[PDB]
Amino acid sequence: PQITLWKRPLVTIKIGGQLKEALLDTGADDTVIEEMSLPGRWKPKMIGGIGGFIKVRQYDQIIIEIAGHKAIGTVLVGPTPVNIIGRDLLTQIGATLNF
Amino acid sequence: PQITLWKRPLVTIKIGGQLKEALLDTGADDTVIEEMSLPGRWKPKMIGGIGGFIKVRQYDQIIIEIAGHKAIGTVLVGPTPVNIIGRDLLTQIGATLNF
Ligand SMILES: CCCC[C@H](NC(=O)[C@H](C)NC(=O)[C@H](CCC(=O)O)NC(=O)[C@H](Cc1ccccc1)NC[C@H](CC(C)C)NC(=O)[C@@H](NC(=O)[C@@H](N)CCCNC(N)=[NH2+])C(C)C)C(N)=O
Repeated sequence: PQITLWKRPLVTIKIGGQLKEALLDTGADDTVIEEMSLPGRWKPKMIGGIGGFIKVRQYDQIIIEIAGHKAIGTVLVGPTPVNIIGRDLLTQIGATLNF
Repeated sequence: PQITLWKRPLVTIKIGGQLKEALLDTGADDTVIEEMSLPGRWKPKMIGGIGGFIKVRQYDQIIIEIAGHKAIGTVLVGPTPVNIIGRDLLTQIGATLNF
């Protein structure tokens, strides 16, 4: 589909057996999801943005369905203000920027 | 053009007559440029992102060329990690997300 940018590009995603609303972010290298009790192994990581860094838990090989599109990859979990789908998963669903 | 996301969606912009590199950020409401001298009056403003809030100088109706495309609108100038083009100007040049 095509998503205009008048409003924030939000879509429904499915992760860890839960449905959430996430922002498609071309300016994000990684995918960061709100605090979740995901099962399995993880490793500590620090991700940064506009006002600084936040501590997150890195889970590899996480299956996420983005707007009906399945993808598998690394998902960072932590105190993010919003669920962010980064380029790491956007590339997997074949998302492009067009103008 | 059509921009895939295997690499950061960076483009060349022209602001204040100076060329700079900026990231097309669909996850940014506003356009934030690194500290620079810009012709025009401004008012203090504060924006937030991952990590927190930062103080920026808000310049209104700023002429800016993004990858050969022209936009005229609000440009926030402050200590951002990288120059980012938000939805405010992305919509002006007709950018959409497609998958
Ligand atoms: C005058 C303005 C008034 C309006 C003002 N608006 C805002 O504050 C709104 C909500 N902010 C935003 O939309 C900001 C961008 C700034 C802006 O647009 O102003 N967006 C953002 O900050 C979005 C995430 C987000 C979206 C919505 C809400 C909260 C957060 N992230 C943008 C950001 C771009 C990056 C190049 C700087 N990406 C990231 O932060 C991602 N990080 C990464 O991709 C890292 N790997 C990058 C390298 C890290 N290293 C380093 N920094 N040294 C992260 C999501 C994993 C307000 N105060 O409400």
